[PDB]
Amino acid sequence: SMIPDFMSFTSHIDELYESAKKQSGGKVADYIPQLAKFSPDLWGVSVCTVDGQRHSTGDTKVPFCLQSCVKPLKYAIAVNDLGTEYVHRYVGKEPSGLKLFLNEDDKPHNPMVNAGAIVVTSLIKQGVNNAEKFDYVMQFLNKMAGNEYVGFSNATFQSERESGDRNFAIGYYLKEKKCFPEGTDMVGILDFYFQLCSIEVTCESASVMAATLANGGFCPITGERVLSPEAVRNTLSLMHSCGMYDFSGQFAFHVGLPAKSGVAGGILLVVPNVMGMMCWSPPLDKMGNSVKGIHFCHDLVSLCNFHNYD
Amino acid sequence: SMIPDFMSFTSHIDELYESAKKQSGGKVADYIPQLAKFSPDLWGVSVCTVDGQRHSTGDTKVPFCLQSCVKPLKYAIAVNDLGTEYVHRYVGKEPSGLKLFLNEDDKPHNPMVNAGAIVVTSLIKQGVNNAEKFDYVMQFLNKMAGNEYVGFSNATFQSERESGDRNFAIGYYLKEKKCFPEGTDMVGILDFYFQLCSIEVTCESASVMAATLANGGFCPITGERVLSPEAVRNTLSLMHSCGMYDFSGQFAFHVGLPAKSGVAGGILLVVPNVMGMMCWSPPLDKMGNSVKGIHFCHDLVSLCNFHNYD
Amino acid sequence: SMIPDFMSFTSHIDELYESAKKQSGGKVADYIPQLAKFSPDLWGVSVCTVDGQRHSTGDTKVPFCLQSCVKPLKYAIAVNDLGTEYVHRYVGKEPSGLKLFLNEDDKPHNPMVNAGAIVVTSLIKQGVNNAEKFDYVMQFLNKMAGNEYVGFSNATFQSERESGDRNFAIGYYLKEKKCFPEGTDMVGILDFYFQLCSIEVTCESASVMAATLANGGFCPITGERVLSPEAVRNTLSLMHSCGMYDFSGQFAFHVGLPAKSGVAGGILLVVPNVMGMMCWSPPLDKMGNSVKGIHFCHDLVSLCNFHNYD
Amino acid sequence: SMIPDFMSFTSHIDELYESAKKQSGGKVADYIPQLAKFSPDLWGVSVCTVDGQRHSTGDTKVPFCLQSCVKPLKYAIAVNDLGTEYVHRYVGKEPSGLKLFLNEDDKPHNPMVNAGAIVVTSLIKQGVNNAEKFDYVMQFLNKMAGNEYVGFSNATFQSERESGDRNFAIGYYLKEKKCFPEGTDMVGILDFYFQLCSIEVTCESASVMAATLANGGFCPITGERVLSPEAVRNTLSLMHSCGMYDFSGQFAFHVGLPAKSGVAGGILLVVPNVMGMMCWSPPLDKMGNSVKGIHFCHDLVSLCNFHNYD
Ligand SMILES: NC(=O)CC[C@H](N)C(=O)O
Ligand SMILES: NC(=O)CC[C@H](N)C(=O)O
Ligand SMILES: NC(=O)CC[C@H](N)C(=O)O
Ligand SMILES: NC(=O)CC[C@H](N)C(=O)O
Repeated sequence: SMIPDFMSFTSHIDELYESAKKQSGGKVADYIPQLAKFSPDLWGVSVCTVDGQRHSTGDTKVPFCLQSCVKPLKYAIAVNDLGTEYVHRYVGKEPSGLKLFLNEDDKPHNPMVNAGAIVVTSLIKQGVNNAEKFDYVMQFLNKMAGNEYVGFSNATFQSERESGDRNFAIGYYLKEKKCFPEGTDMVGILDFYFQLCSIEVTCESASVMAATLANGGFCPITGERVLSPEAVRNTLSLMHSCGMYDFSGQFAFHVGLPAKSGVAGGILLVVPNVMGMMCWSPPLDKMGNSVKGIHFCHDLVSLCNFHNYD
Repeated sequence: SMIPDFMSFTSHIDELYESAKKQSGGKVADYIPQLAKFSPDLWGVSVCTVDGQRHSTGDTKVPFCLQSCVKPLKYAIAVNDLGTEYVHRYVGKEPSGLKLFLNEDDKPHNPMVNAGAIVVTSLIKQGVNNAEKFDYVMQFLNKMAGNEYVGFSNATFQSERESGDRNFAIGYYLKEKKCFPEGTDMVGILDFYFQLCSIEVTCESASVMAATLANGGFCPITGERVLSPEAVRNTLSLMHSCGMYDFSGQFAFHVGLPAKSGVAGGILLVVPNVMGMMCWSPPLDKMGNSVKGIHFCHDLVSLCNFHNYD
Repeated sequence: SMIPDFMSFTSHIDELYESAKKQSGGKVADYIPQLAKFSPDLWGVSVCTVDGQRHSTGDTKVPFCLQSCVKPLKYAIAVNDLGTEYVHRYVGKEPSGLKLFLNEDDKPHNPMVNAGAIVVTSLIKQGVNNAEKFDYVMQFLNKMAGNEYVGFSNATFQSERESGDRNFAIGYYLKEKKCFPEGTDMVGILDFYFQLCSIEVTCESASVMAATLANGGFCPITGERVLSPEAVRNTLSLMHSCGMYDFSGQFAFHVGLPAKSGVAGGILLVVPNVMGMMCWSPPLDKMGNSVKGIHFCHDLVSLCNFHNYD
Repeated sequence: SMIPDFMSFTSHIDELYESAKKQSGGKVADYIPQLAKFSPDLWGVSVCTVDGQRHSTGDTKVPFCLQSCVKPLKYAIAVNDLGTEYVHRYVGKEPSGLKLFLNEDDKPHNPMVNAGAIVVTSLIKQGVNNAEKFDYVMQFLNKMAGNEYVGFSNATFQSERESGDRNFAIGYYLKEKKCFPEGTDMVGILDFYFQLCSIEVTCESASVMAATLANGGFCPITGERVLSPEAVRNTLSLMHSCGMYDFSGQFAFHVGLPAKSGVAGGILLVVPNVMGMMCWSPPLDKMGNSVKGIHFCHDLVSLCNFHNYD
């Protein structure tokens, strides 16, 4: 709908891509070597419509870690297998202000912040071991990606775990406040958490995952039903209000599209009933969002009138 | 679009209306006599589609004060006459946490909280006197309402002003933090603010105002352009995230529609490109939102799949 | 006690005075002209022992406004005429963190912050008019000063009132939270508050007031009982923990003496059962405390072992 | 000084002891079995003057864990071996408001809160192993106690460590914020921390430790110099403002004596240049302070005029 000529739309994406390219500011994350390795010049943009029409430009086949971009995905999985009610007995449904803490009900504010993602992680495939849990999610991500590139970075995982003092603090804190389900191995969940953060994708395979969320839960390149409508709706609501760290407020105001950024430089973008996208460029701004990515998103909406309330 | 039979849709509204009616909980605001006067049993619901199709049920012709429901409206007017950039040099674009204060830039968090509404009020028709300012806005509201009922409550105004110690505190505070434009008569602005809060409407005339916002700024019963597209988009974004007091987060999550509640018991609802609505029922919940109104909104979305991300 | 030779003690004060003099940093308050007028070079130090032995050095006879230095004094008066229990039904007994707000009981944190001082001001000589109230306190201050210099600055008063937007905000806020006694004219109390802030003294007359607090409530140069033992004890406790704005914590730690600073550059110091002091020097530091004054206080304690726990 | 007849003073202590006894309210800590074991009726009070005069009443020989009562003690040790400047490059010097966090300089607010105690613990006898560290402190406590009862509770230690999720969260958090000295084994420090909390004493041996702090750092029953004057002064200042959890403000106001309470029900009290005391009674109030202990302290000051500013 509302394209209506993909061919010409593609020309405008390449133009926006070229415009963003000139934006060289930002700093590449360096709290671990696996992130510092990256070149500030890498810049890719992949699109995947609700039909299955594709289009890439730039470094769209270089693997990078999802990092926080995986948060909305595992949240979607949890809702899908447990439903809205159960999942939210453990995590909130809205944004907070700026810090490590819980809301008035002693629950993480939402699934998009670390504390929430950690709790969400303790809800998935409970009972089985980490290997089975990890495998189960990889299964899911493959279906969301229509079987395209979905790898894993052991180096990232090892570095994330060995330097995640803050996530461990959050871990013990949540355990103290009784935020996990009965009989949870907190340290085991953090391990699972670090692993999920280390899953690798490319702009191309990620854009398909986004397209699945944009297509009411159906993978546009296989037609298969991956996530329940409830799961997709919840995920998009939270991506709309809590997906860009502290820039979420302004992003929702000026762009108005469900999105989720990651420290690796990615930005999982969704245009409901239209397309899925993945912008990637290592240099991040003060807010922690890909500089070229944010610039691109602004241009995209101020060109194709995609804003939620346009 | 997506109705497609108004006749049958109307039958479902009356059913939802009847269901909400059974909800008798809540307390009628009583900080001033003009609000305490109201009967907890008053309950009206008016709809006005993007075409101009109407439908009411219940006490839809009993005048009541807009109160906070006027906030998105005057914000729309300001953006319309001054543009996004200017207006936001004075007020934020996002929700806050729970208190009287400003954000990191010493500006009210958004136009939907008192401090913000007060600042927005100081931007409209600057220079002229209060009588001209008030008249100017009444002009605007008449156009938004397609000339339907738009009155004024002097009793409310007098009570609001004589008992608004908190708004006066906010007033002096904003003056101290230099939040108003050069040469602003703060006390005069609060007066204007109290007056705007006292403007009266009925569910029927209000639903038309909502319909105008739902119709990209065009009044659906006169076809006239009232607000600029920019103004409408900004207003809806802020209504989506900051329109239900502290219930905004959950409302956005479970209902996902731009809305604004008032202490008088009203709820200005908007379904983009579809219809405008006004629910009214004096009994409010702990959050300050009309009990019958909130119940109705939940049912409406969980029936007609109107949620922003359905 | 523990002097034991005033003559030699005096020599060390002059030496400390000379050392502080070299400290030229700081900025003179300038939010109103009456404060900006002052020369950064003014520097006086007056002592008044528990006996009545005096000693001055520097600009000890130039009148300056008490400003916040009057807070502990009016608090003392209130306790004296109403007792600990009554006064504290309206104001707290301890320091807070960094902002305009009340504690868990909706009361100002303590008498040393503006909100608290304003509430304390509404408790004194209730019923009578401002002229009688003002006169009553002047009476008290004369007795505390042993009839030495106690004037008034109308220019300061007029400027304080015409530019005190923040105090007015606090005023309306306290009125809203019902922090004043039944039937209080809030605006009248702020007026009284501004007047009290405008009372003038000299280092010499102020040091006698301090000496009275140091002498269990007896003016050391007239022997008269001015304040009740209860009043003096409460005042000193609060001066020890809340008398130096945000520097109170560190002052209590490194100096350990009851004290109260003012924006005029004064520092009302008290050495229990030994002496009273008044340091004055317009240039203030980031914390709002007289630079030469703070330097002097540190030296005084690190020389005569006057620290509360030495 | 100011007794002047110990014999008669003792009679008044026994009377205060008897009065407190009637206070049966409170709840015995039960987060671990070692604390829940205790009888709510246990109640002892031991005094040890600056001379060496002793006096006990009640259950003064039943061993109990210092718990937080050890905080001022290890702080004293650190200052003693490292001096004020070094120790405070890691921890603050003042009270905070109500939560897990650091001050504007990313340091624990003070040595009396957990985060601070943990950091202080990482400063003592750096380099050596835990066994040597633990032994070193036991040495110190023996000297402070004049060789009286100083034991250890392995059961408490084991329970403290196996259930201290919050302290572990604080641990990882401090490590993340770089609050420990270079090359610190955080987990090893928490272990040391739990051990220190498990050291046992009796009211009698503890009162001697308090007496040492009251005697400028000299153990009143051996005459030996245990702590440096600097160490003692710093410790008392912090005990005066941060020793009673959230009741510190009011304690400082109404009692005005350096003190430190513990979850075991103890209250290490100090009357500078007069005596040391240890009150013990398992039942704690909402604030976490021994009910009989707080009652006793109030009576003691309102009888013997011991308040800092009496
Ligand atoms: N994308 C992110 O911000 C995640 C960063 C890091 N892996 C964490 O979990 O804290
Ligand atoms: N609807 C509202 O909550 C407004 C209440 C009141 N008139 C105010 O401005 O504070
Ligand atoms: N000494 C002071 O800080 C007082 C300043 C000013 N008169 C006020 O009351 O706010
Ligand atoms: N006395 C106390 O409050 C200490 C309790 C516990 N051992 C802790 O360190 O948290």
